[PDB]
Amino acid sequence: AFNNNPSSVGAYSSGTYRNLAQEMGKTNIQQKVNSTFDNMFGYNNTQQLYYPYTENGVYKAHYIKAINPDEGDDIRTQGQSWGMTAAVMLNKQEEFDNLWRFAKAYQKNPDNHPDAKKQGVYAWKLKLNQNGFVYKVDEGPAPDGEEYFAFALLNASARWGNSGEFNYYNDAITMLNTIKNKLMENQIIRFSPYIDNLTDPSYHIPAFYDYFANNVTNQADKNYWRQVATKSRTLLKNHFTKVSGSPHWNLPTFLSRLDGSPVIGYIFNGQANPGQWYEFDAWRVIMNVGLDAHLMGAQAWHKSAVNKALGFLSYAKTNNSKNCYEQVYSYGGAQNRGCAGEGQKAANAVALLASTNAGQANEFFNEFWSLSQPTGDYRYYNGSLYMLAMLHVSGNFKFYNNTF
Ligand SMILES: O[C@@H]1[C@@H](O)[C@H](O[C@@H]2CO[C@@H](O[C@@H]3CO[C@H](O)[C@H](O)[C@H]3O)[C@H](O)[C@H]2O)OC[C@H]1O
Repeated sequence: AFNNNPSSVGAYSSGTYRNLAQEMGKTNIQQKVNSTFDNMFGYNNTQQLYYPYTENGVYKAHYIKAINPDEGDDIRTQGQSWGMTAAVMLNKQEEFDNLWRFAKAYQKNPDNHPDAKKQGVYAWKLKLNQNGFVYKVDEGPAPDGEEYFAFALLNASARWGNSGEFNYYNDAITMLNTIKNKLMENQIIRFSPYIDNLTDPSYHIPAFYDYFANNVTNQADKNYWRQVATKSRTLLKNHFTKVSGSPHWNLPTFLSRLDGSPVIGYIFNGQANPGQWYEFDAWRVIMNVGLDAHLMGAQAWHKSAVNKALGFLSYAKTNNSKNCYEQVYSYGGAQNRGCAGEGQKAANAVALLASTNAGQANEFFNEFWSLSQPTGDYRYYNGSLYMLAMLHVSGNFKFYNNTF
């Protein structure tokens, strides 16, 4: 049965990881997790997201392909870093290494880049040109990419050691210093090096920062990352307070001020969507809350964030002509951007790790568990989140500490 009283002691501390699928009475859980990875990282061109990159017939590395029928396929640090995270959780070293080789070679901006704000950060968008060779479309970072790179690399070091192709640990510490120096403002993760007083709630994963703190060696950096963790919880707490009730109706948003205030409308040239939209980025917020509750312990704010968000979506479904909750809401209003897909349902399943409502849990978990693995033109985002969710709900998303 669903544990509707999640511990205030996290799995990171106790070493006790929940198996949510097991709680929900599912069978063949590990088989399903394994097949999910095999399909995503298999040459089937169906669920597949993991693709080899070759140059003049010579194998180089692998990437997660951000398939895009609307603007053309591209390659993203977000998907790359998620791919590495999935690989390390399942002990898939070759897949990890092939993805990390790619990121280091092709996504990393040179340390002597003329723009100091871009030095050593990871170019968020690559494409293959008309001749099949990789190039940077946009050299600017998407800082949740770097966050997951650091997380994945620290775990790779812990699991596999540092004497092979990669010194994962050294790569991880380099990544952390890059986040600290290039991608932070007042110890809150930036949306952009070029904009101040701006964060993206979906980038906040407080448990990662606690993990970072326990895996650096020097006192100053240990304290630095623990402070980042506390400030992130505060940011998320503040954001959820501000979105509670009218006018945001309990869903977190795309963009936020450093005090947790949703960004209203457009604020910069190039902005994809209004700041106050619960859209594609925002899907991940309660997933992250569930992650943090599971790993670092469930507090009152975790439960309130998730219970109220899932509560809204359940309500929104009853007031939808298609009997679904939708992908995009603004001020509690449906924006007609389609019924929830696999990735959103996956994000919402992980959120259940902070839920205290067995009824909610039953509905949201079964909607996710009944899905087939994403295929087709929109599987990049849905498939990536689906993979992460499968790990989270099977007790496979673990923190592996390094030893000193
Ligand atoms: O990098 C991430 C992007 O990959 C992400 O892109 C959005 C993914 O979802 C698309 O909408 C699909 C439309 O068709 C169906 O309804 C699918 O279920 C949807 O996923 C959007 O068009 C893309 O913009 O955005 C978030 C970003 O972090």
